[PDB]
Amino acid sequence: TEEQIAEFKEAFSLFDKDGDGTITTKELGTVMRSLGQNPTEAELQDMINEVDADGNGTIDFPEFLTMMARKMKDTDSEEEIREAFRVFDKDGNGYISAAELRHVMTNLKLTDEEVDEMIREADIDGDGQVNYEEFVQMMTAIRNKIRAIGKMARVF
Amino acid sequence: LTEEQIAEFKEAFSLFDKDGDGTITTKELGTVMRSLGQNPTEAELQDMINEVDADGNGTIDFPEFLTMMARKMKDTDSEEEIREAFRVFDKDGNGYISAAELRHVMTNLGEVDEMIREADIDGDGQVNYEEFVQMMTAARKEVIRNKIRAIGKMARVFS
Ligand SMILES: [Ca+2]
Ligand SMILES: [Ca+2]
Ligand SMILES: [Ca+2]
Ligand SMILES: [Ca+2]
Ligand SMILES: [Ca+2]
Ligand SMILES: [Ca+2]
Ligand SMILES: [Ca+2]
Ligand SMILES: [Ca+2]
Repeated sequence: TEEQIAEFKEAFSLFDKDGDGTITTKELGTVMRSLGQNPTEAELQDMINEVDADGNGTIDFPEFLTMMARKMKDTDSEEEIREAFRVFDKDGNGYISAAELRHVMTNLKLTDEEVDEMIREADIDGDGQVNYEEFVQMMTAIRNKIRAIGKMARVF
Repeated sequence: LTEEQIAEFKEAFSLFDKDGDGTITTKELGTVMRSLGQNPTEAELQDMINEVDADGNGTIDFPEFLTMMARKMKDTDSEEEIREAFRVFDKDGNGYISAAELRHVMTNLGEVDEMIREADIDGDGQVNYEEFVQMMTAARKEVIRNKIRAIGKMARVFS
């Protein structure tokens, strides 16, 4: 609803370099490299195949929109997870320690024994602390506080 | 907004409102902000409240808070789109878009002479970040802004 629609049409036309109303793998490749990516040919087929519901090998306007929705939803979620990670990981060393987890939980009350336990639940590789991979994987199937930390920190 | 959005907004307000009196004070906005590693002065805390303090009671009620979040989100989304679009253009990383950067990129995408000149307020011959910001916030000129916006947006979605 609205002129979201002019935005969508602008977005599509930036990909549809020839104006014919479809985006090919080529077209996609060319915009992607201007964005500072270097996608392989296989990467490009697959972004086409996920949204190619009519099977024709290219992306039209409702397919592109679905591609946008899926990609918007997963950038946003993954950006907020990564902001919440950065919030806990205050020394920037790539791992959430128990003292870091505690400090953050507090400032927003867990005993040391409690926070060791939160870690153990998420600590797939056994090293006593929570890396990015593990944080990601905890955030998946409260949490909800963490999720709002990540959104908020973003927006701030 | 679906119930998931509201619940999240509600979470968020209850991160700030560390007690629960339904109001958000300067003391409380400060605590939470420092928990995300920022260091705002009292004067920045007070401005944040005053910008959305519709009934002038120097504190933030739940709808004021929504209002603060909606503006900061749109302002963050905006700033990040513009920055990314800067980054797509400033290919050599040096903090200025030259005419040739700008031409290379447009020709590449199939969307210069002198879009540069109109943007280059300090007269140094190319487009610094502030000037890119100014031009993107200040039909034909406008079609160009709109094309560039879609570039910042797309950028953001694919990084
Ligand atoms: Ca095309
Ligand atoms: Ca198709
Ligand atoms: Ca750490
Ligand atoms: Ca671990
Ligand atoms: Ca309160
Ligand atoms: Ca108020
Ligand atoms: Ca440059
Ligand atoms: Ca200049």
